[PDB]
Amino acid sequence: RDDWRCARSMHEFSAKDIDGHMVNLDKYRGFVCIVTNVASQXGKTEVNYTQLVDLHARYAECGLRILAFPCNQFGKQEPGSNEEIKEFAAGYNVKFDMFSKICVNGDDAHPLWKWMKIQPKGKGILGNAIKWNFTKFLIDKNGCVVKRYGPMEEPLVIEKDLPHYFH
Ligand SMILES: [Cl-]
Ligand SMILES: [Cl-]
Repeated sequence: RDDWRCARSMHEFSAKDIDGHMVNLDKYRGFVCIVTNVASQXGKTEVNYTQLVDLHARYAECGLRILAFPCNQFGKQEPGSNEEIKEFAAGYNVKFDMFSKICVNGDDAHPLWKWMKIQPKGKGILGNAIKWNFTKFLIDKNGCVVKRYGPMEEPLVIEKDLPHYFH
């Protein structure tokens, strides 16, 4: 239903993918997901893309999925078009799911991001707003937020928190 104020799961939202196609996020029902805001011109771009690609390579077979949302709200570090961003991600051998560029803060924020930020495990250390590029949310198979990791936490720190069976 796309209403951040009433939704109980990620699975109630839709989002436009980087190719311009609407995706119902209920396709992720049953899968553990990392949802993250990305940028191409951030100091931590390289380590985030490389480690997200590595996590996906090793855990896709267990059901790990990664949803990457480009966002230009942090130092204008995602200025390119969706087609440019798709090409950029392809240079990292990204095989996870790239979305069209969004806002993550303010009234124009994508509803999924409004929702994630208010979940009990979606709070940041110093409040809910997304602070910079490459915040990550871990989402369980039921579409609930389990943990949040900030811009300074490289993606491999999430590895520890994946289900034991993955390992
Ligand atoms: Cl996948
Ligand atoms: Cl914070």
